[PDB]
Amino acid sequence: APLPMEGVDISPKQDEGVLKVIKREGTGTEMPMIGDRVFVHYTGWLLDGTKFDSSLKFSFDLGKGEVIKAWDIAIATMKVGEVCHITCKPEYAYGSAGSPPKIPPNATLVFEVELFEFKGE
Amino acid sequence: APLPMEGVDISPKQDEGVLKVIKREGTGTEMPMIGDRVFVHYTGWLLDGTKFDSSLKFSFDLGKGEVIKAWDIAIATMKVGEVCHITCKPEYAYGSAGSPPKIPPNATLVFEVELFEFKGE
Repeated sequence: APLPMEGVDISPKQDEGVLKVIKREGTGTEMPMIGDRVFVHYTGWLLDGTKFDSSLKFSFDLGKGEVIKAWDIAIATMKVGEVCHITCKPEYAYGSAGSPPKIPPNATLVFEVELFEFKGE
Repeated sequence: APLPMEGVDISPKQDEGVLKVIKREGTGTEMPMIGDRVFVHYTGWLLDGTKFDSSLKFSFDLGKGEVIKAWDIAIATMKVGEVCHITCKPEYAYGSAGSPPKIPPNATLVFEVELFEFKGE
């Protein structure tokens, strides 16, 4: 959703570990910095379409290693109000331990994240 | 606005806060991941040529906010053996406060970084 959009690889290593497709552009200008408390709503899918979780705010500290790796990397690239879809390889998410019983080991996952707000360190 | 020689904006906000120039291509086949422990050698200079600090190994876990933001951002993109030059905006560095007496308020900093290795974790 929607086809003209191609997953841009945002993994800092550029190993295609995190492909982002902006679903809805933010109309704002502000963006999160490492250390900020961010507020988002999300939904998580297994590649086969199984919805494993959903804030439907969820909040956390950006760039502290507090959330999934794919998350620390993606949210640092969203405008407030932006909705995006990120495709996460196992190692940027749950790895080989998975999350019983909802997420198997070595699961490539897909997240729809909407950035609502953030507040400075 | 940086001249081509200051390097490429690798700041996830694409706001030019972290301009990286690759001075020696890494030969390794692995790159660090968030949470891994990295060992580096660095030297930092204020824009005016002033050397304020130099590790001539420095060690920390990547992506946890244990070092200046520009370092979690830059190092996440390096190969082992790679030597780079980061150019960072106060806000990806020491901001308004600075670090008296050597680093003034709102100082744009330049670092030479060499990644020697990193541990799995």
